[PDB]
Amino acid sequence: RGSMALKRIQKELSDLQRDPPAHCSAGPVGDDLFHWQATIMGPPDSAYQGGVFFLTVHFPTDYPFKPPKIAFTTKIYHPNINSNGSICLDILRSQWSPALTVSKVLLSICSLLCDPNPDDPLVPDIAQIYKSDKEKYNRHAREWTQKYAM
Repeated sequence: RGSMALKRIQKELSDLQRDPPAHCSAGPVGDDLFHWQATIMGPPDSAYQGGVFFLTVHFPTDYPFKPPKIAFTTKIYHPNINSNGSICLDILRSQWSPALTVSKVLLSICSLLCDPNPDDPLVPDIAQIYKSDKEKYNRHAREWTQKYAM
């Protein structure tokens, strides 16, 4: 990182809360500005509402040029996310730009939770249930939300 990605982080933080998401939160864990942690609240009108999800954000030494290493610590019944919390979002590498911020990624996942990507499964069966029948999908998620995110 040198001192640049590092300042990039500071900027990412000082600006992160100038206008706080009132729903999500992220920041450096302990004395490591390259090791962050975040918390997302299930959008009130989504299957994951009322739940608290923990995320671990790892900043690449070459940031902001490369995307941040983030994982879902809290169990979540989502087709684009698996048993180890790995998240597969387009902007995480396939369509990522230095411009985008960690904040951005938050809202991205926030909407991703609401509107998932079925043909892009990380877990085929949960992606198949969504597509074939969301009515059932939107329950499992609730069951998991209060059993893993309460």
